Amino acid sequence: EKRDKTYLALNENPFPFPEDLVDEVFRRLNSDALRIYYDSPDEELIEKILSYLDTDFLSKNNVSVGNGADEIIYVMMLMFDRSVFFPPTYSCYRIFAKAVGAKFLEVPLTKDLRIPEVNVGEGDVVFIPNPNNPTGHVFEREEIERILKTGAFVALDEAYYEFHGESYVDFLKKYENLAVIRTFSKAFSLAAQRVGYVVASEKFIDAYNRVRLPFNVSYVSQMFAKVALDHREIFEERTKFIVEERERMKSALREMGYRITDSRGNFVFVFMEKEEKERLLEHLRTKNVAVRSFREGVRITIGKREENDMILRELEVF
Amino acid sequence: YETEKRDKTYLALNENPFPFPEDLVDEVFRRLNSDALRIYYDSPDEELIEKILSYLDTDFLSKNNVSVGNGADEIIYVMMLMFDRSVFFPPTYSCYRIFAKAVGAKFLEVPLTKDLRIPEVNVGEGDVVFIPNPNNPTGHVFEREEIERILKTGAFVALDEAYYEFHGESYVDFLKKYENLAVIRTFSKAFSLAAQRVGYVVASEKFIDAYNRVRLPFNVSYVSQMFAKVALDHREIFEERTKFIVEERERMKSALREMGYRITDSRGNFVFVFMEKEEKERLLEHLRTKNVAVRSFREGVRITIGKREENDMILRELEVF
Repeated sequence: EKRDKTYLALNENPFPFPEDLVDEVFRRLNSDALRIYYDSPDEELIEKILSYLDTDFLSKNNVSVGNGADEIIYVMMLMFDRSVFFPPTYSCYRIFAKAVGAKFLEVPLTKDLRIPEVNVGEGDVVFIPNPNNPTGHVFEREEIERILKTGAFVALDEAYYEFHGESYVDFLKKYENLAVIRTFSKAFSLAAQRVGYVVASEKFIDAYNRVRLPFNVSYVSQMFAKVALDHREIFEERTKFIVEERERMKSALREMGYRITDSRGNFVFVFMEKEEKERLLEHLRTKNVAVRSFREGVRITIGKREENDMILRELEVF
Repeated sequence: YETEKRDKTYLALNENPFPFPEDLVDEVFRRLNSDALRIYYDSPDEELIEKILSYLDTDFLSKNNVSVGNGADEIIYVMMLMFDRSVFFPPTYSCYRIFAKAVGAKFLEVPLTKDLRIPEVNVGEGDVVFIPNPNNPTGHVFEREEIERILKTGAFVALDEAYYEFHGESYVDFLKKYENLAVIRTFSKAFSLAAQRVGYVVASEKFIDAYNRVRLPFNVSYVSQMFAKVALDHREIFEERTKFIVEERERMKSALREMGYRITDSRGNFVFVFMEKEEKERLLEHLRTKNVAVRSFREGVRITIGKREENDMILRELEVF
């Protein structure tokens, strides 16, 4: 419960799915297909995905799909002896591994938000959300190779790719124990239609395809992803801003005297308080505002310009 | 890719013979709020699960005894993740063994009697016995006492009612006495909505409680629920398609019996015809010859009920044998 319009606690894109494309979806959907068991990754869908990644080596067999980016996570943890992530990370990593009955190990990130040091090992799968959530910061070239080199299978959660220039999807030219997970939930405003895709070695995809549900991505959902991909410039325009807006109020918070993460996502992270923030959380609530409460600060999602200025205003009267 | 078999006449996946009501498609997109797509729509819809109850038509069931999944499959899937051991009896739904392995759960397969009866297996609490009913692929129906038996052992019963619409009854009114039971349904067969993956679980508030704690939070898409919702608000249309199919079935069974074939009392949207291998295969290559696909099983073939003209065709072929 509770969403009284001004909600910035789930990294949801502020803009609704373009009405235009909504009309192009079923002006393309056959009412006769709805009755059969529609091919999970659509042969067309993958092709358009390949173009999106715009690489010169991967093919059809290096890409698969999942009911939201969540399913890829959920299933991977089922196919590895142990899942290891580094808090502060995606709160679900913990929830999922606990529901799957999987073996996991949480190792706190360094005070500098650097990757910790611990075991390694083939048979393990370590999740590295990059840019990280909720901090939003980015991991350096080396830190990822560090784990890759241990033999352990790394799972790069690049859900916030769009809001950050590059993605290490080129490590697939040199590593087989890697996988790049992504989604349309944030940059394409399709969070409601659950559509995610992973990218790895051919050995992993079918290995993956054998564990995931046979038909996990609906016919209609699959259309939205294709439609959205053929009008990506539209969304690549919505991003330019979210970034301009983000990196704008970041300077605004640094001004108000707040300590923030060098977030590179569709959100900003205001640090450290707790009973100061558990306080401002009470302040924002009487203002219908809603951010994401964490340990070591709160994470706020970049909404519309009015919502953005909102945050700053209410954040200075504190 | 397993479904690479899509021929002019496909009756191998128990799919519905007609496309989703055209008009009804324009209604799901009529009440489709564009601003919802950008958000994480609530797992089950308050309205959706409101409708289901309506459908379920009962007095004891409440918004808490029901839940949804990405198609009946995910319900089975997560279920094998909750219990220590799953127990099913072949011939049964093929994905029970596939998912059990995939997920990595401990299973036990115990063959049904020669009379399609559930044998006595000392199962008990901690185990989850899957019992599709009507069964797949025989399509036969198990008796009250047959299920209530296992139920009294302590074991959990996953009564898969994926073919309820084609069979009058349902053991939903069992939750009144038992809690170690859960009924599973789907919109894929009766509502030509198999491409939108939507299913629902009916069980004790304590079970739904757990389940929801194991399934992905946002497993059913906004539009998917939308399709299920409008579909339910016009069930009438579908009730008719179901009427047709069962009639088209019983008709098909009688024609087959007369032809001297050994069939089952299928109460689903398909017919099962036993065939002694070396004669069965001739039939397959003969059908694959006439561009016809039917699911092949150990004891015979499962023929899905299609459009009037398709069924008539099937009857014509099985006659020349």
